[PDB]
Amino acid sequence: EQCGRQAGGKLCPNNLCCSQWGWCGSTDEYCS
Ligand SMILES: CC(=O)N[C@@H]1[C@@H](O)[C@H](O[C@@H]2O[C@H](CO)[C@@H](O[C@@H]3O[C@H](CO)[C@@H](O)[C@H](O)[C@H]3NC(C)=O)[C@H](O)[C@H]2NC(C)=O)[C@@H](CO)O[C@H]1O
Repeated sequence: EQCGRQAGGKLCPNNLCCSQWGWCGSTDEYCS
């Protein structure tokens, strides 16, 4: 994926959250 464990620990741009599955968001599905 793009971020988190399923990307090997990358983070997200500007200010957004990173989903439990590993993608960027800033919404609950992507902060939880
Ligand atoms: C309950 C569960 O975990 N079921 C498994 C599936 O989740 C898994 O596929 C993954 O699904 C998620 C959710 O649809 C995918 O995330 C989304 O991926 C798109 C890719 O275009 C991304 O743009 C979205 O932002 C992102 N959403 C979120 C909330 O992060 C994820 O990429 C899938 N990963 C993979 C490697 O397939 C399937 C396998 O396909 O298995 C289920 O057991």
